[PDB]
Amino acid sequence: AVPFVEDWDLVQTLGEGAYGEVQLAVNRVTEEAVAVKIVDMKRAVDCPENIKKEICINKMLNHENVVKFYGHRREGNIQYLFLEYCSGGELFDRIEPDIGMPEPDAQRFFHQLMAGVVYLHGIGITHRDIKPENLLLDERDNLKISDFGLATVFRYNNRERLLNKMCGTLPYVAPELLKRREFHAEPVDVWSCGIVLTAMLAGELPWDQPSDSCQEYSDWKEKKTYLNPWKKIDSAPLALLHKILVENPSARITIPDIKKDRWYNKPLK
Ligand SMILES: COc1cc(OC)c(NC(=O)Nc2cnc(C#N)cn2)cc1Cl
Repeated sequence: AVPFVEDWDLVQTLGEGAYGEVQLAVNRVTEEAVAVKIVDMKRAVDCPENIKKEICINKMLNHENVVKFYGHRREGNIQYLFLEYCSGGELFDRIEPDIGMPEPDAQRFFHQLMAGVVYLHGIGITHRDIKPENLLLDERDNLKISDFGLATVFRYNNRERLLNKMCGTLPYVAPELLKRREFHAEPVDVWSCGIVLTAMLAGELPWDQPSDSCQEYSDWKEKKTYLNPWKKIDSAPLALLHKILVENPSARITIPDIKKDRWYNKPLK
């Protein structure tokens, strides 16, 4: 057995939020870099469960558009997760405030986000918190869906399970999660992918939350795409946004038909 191979040094402190601390671990022998999430199962009614589900799902995921899972280590209260390293940073960190990015790049990113979500969904799992700070990028600039701390399975043994736990991020959360007691997991994830498309194409967020009480959300229902936040979006990708940001979750577009979308399949643009 090659000596010293199980010794990753925590070079940098990648993240530092509500979760715990994410360090950039580099192997002592190989130098393989990796991201290490240090989750803290404290007290007696918090992470002891918060992390088991995140770790249980990660042990299923296997798509090149999803952050690869290596392993984990339960040391007393400190739980270390071995996940993929994305030197690309956050997609979020590639959106020019109030501007966006070149329309071609959005399209690419949107394809890979669709890729992973199709995959995730395939294996009955919903992320529930799709947003630019969760869409990581690597060396070749490929999109990776990360952080499955709120992901849950919505299909098991071929039975869909409606949801009712309100979790995610206000601006990105779909409308039905704030107006309906129960809802289908998948359409909530497409809606968020849609909120990302607009962010990627306008460098700004449509509204604070998908509720009548919110100025812009209402004008979007008025179809006031004039000189308002969507005035920065081209009619092609705007036509698609009209289909995703549909309120009735049952009338929304579905990942399959998004692939059949014009802009989605228009070259370079
Ligand atoms: C400073 O830019 C960065 C910020 C990051 O977020 C913590 C990362 N993180 C990653 O490489 N990957 C990951 C993968 N999974 C999680 C979870 N849960 C967090 N970070 C990398 C860079 Cl390069």
